[PDB]
Amino acid sequence: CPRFLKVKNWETEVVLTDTLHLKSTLETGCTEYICMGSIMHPPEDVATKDQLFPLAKEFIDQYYSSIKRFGSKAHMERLEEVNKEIDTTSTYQLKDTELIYGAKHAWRNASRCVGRIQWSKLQVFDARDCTTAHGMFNYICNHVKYATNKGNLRSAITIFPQRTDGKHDFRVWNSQLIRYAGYKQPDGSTLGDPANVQFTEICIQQGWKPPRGRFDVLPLLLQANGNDPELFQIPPELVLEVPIRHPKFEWFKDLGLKWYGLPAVSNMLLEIGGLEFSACPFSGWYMGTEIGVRDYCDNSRYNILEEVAKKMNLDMRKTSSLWKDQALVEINIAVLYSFQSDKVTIVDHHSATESFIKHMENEYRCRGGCPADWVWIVPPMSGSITPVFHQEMLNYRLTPSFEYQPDPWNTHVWK
Amino acid sequence: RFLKVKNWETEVVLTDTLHLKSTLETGCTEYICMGSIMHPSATKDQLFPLAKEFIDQYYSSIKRFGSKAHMERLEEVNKEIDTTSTYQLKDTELIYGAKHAWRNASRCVGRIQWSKLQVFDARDCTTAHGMFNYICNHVKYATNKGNLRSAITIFPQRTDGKHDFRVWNSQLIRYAGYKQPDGSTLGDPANVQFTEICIQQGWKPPRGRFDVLPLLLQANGNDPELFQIPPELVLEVPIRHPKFEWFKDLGLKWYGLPAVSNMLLEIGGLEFSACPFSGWYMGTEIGVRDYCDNSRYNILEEVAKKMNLDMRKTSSLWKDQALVEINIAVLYSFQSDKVTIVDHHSATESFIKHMENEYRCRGGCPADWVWIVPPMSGSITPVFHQEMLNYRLTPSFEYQPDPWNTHVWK
Ligand code: HEM
Ligand code: HEM
Ligand SMILES: Cc1cc(N)nc2cc(-c3ccc(CCN)cc3)ccc12
Ligand SMILES: Cc1cc(N)nc2cc(-c3ccc(CCN)cc3)ccc12
Ligand SMILES: C[C@H](O)[C@H](O)[C@H]1CNc2nc(N)[nH]c(=O)c2N1
Ligand SMILES: C[C@H](O)[C@H](O)[C@H]1CNc2nc(N)[nH]c(=O)c2N1
Ligand SMILES: [Zn+2]
Repeated sequence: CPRFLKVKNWETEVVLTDTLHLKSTLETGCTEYICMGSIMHPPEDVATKDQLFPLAKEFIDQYYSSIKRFGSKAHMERLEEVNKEIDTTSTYQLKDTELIYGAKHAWRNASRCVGRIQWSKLQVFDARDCTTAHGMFNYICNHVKYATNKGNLRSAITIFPQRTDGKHDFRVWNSQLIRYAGYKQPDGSTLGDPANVQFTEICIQQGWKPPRGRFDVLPLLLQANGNDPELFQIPPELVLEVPIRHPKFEWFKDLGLKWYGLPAVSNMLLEIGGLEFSACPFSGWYMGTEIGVRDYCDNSRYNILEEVAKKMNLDMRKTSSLWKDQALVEINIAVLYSFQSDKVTIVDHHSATESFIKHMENEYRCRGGCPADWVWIVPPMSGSITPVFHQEMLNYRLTPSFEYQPDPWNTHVWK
Repeated sequence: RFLKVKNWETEVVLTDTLHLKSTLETGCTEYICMGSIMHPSATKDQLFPLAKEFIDQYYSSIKRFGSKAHMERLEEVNKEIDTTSTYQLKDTELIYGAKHAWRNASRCVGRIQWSKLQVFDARDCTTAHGMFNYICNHVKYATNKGNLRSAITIFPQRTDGKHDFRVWNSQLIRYAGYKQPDGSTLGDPANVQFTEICIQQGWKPPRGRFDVLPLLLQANGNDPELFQIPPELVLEVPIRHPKFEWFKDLGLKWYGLPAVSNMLLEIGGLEFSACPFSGWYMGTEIGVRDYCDNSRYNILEEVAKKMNLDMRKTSSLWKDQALVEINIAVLYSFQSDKVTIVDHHSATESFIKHMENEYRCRGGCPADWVWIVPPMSGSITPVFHQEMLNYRLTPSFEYQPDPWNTHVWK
């Protein structure tokens, strides 16, 4: 690799210089001859002593460099203490300061996230003292209450104990803390959210009694210390929701749509200094298109384009009439209107992409770069009238990071 | 190794073997992806292997691999690279190579049409006047009174690089852009530089909003020369709206024929620096990018005004609403004047069908997701949810420097 890589914005002509890519840590999947950039994903295999040493040192060095104490006595002592501990226990524990730094930087490093202008403002909840699923339930409830804040949403992460031997993992089996159930019908239709059919079925087998409605908040399915997972009902008063209405179309409310206020993804893995936090639910606030375009208008999701287009009395026989495009806009108008009216934090795709460009420029200037995944950063509607469409980006993997992990029901050893 | 791509909407999985045949670079490395970079950065010796690979796949394509005709062609080519430091393609080869450069064009969503391409051999051309004649014939043919037909015209290949044939226009038909004294821009801002260069070369500009630019044509490395495309050859569409009667009062129009003229065609190591090619428009090319880019005609505000939308906050999505209406009008207007055009929904379905065809008969299809997904309503088109593998196959179309940056005037 060369020392300097340049990116260009084809709308503004601004050119930025990236040097941070030199700290790249893992493979992208791309090679010299193929690009895997549109590929979505390109047990007791735990880190050996030898594999762990340099990964720990790398992180510790980076941490002390960030607090302007690189090469200090405290730095050297921390290094030695981490080494001793890896040597005698085959693992090590992070200091609270290091945990907070690591969590914030995994967000900062998350190439697919358009919301990272916010990265340094993250409430970190240290849950490494947790031992049971009931305890996990307590921590998650507190997280949800704090992050929701009566609609004035605050970004937050709760971190449970790291992996040891791979047979004692903490996991949240939910993909997000709050999601709606989906039920496959005998006739092939789906009630509720089709995205969540598999996990809904799992909950039902585990003993969940389903209301069988369109917007049933799923139970938490929580695994502590590698034991079998356990079911819990989130208190309904902790689940903030927004009825979707349209500022012009009075009939829009009659669709009976609502969505939940807090996006809180719970199936990802947090890696810091070679340590693996398999349960680390984190939450921010929504970009409207996430609900209005994907959740509602994806064919294999709620798929309401048809019903909305009908109520708008559009010609639905020619694709070239753009009836889908027109309905898509009104739905996203309704979603933003309904959240803003109920004073629940939400950001539109124009504002968010504009902030991200400012953020990326600042990062290039003060950090020497900003990894970014164009395929994910550009919003799912109106792509080219947002500033990120014309922005060249470089994608690469920095650590600490958030990673994908297999679904736990595919790996769990039932006791 | 074999690679899988998955559609997340339909769960269809395809297997790519075709990528194993590429040897050009993508720009990425194992540690940095450059997927969204627009332009990631011969001799006797270099030429023959390249010529060999091309002939090999041509004779393999007509199922005569290793035939007497095949063997003799290789030898004929080798002798010719020896005695002339280059070689000339057979007509069949020229046609095969042009079609395959299109088939291999990872950024083009229109490739289901790839084998329907009229190839015009212009390799006997020697002067800018001759270039003009060939290009007029191309435009007349491709336009076909609204029933557009894909075509490419191929001018003489690069020799020593001092005698290049170049079309200086980025497209055969484009509108002038003029840098206004008060600061703003009249016409198309994408073309301001080229427009100035035409004026500087003697073109008398009407200084309207839709002035068709003259052709600026360079033959054998000589100074370029100006030509006016006969107006009756330039098909245009007045843009109106099926419900908003005021839309026509905006005075907008566009041309029916998209004909990119500034790329390079490479076939078996040979380089064709002048190779204008044309198809027909996808509506968003005009209605999203050409009209609504900030640095293009930038008409969202005017439209949104006439629609009486709340433009005080972004979250009204007034830009999004105006965007859809403009693209409705563009499609409606071409369709009403019976000029070939495809909407982004129909175009992307066809591309998904094309991908399936190509994976079946060819073992893959190189595709650039960043360019294939339309600039509006992305995820409600089927390509958004389609994993793609991008890789570079030859014959191909490549970018080249703008000629005014290199040309030593005379
Ligand atoms: C605070 C406001 C935030 C906004 C507006 C925001 C916005 C987004 C959006 C729109 C996406 C794409 C999601 C999708 O299409 O499904 C995304 C992805 C992502 N975000 Fe953020 N986000 C925010 C907060 C956070 C926080 C607090 C974290 C972690 C601490 C985070 C980490 C991530 C990660 C790892 C992804 C990629 C998910 C994946 O690949 O599956 N974001 N974000
Ligand atoms: C027949 C109808 C066709 C349609 C509907 C179509 C559609 C498109 C569209 C929408 C783009 C994106 C252009 C942009 O965003 O600037 C594109 C790019 C491209 N097309 Fe096609 N196309 C067609 C025919 C052709 C033909 C005949 C050729 C060559 C023989 C071709 C070669 C290319 C190439 C090389 C690019 C990428 C150029 C670049 O990298 O800037 N296309 N096409
Ligand atoms: C922290 C945060 C905030 C936000 N507004 N959206 C997120 C969206 C995700 C996300 C949601 C769903 C998926 C599944 C594929 N779309 C992948 C990632 C994760 C975290 C988010
Ligand atoms: C052959 C063909 C057909 C079509 N409908 N659009 C094209 C559009 C292009 C094209 C147009 C503009 C640009 C510059 C960046 N938008 C790059 C490529 C090239 C060829 C096209
Ligand atoms: C195939 C493609 O990679 C996949 O559909 C991606 C594309 N970009 C995306 N971008 C975001 N923000 N979210 C997504 O789910 C996706 N899906
Ligand atoms: C930065 C980015 O690569 C650039 O804006 C690209 C993005 N995708 C595109 N896709 C198409 N079809 N046409 C374009 O001009 C572009 N521009
Ligand atoms: Zn890549």
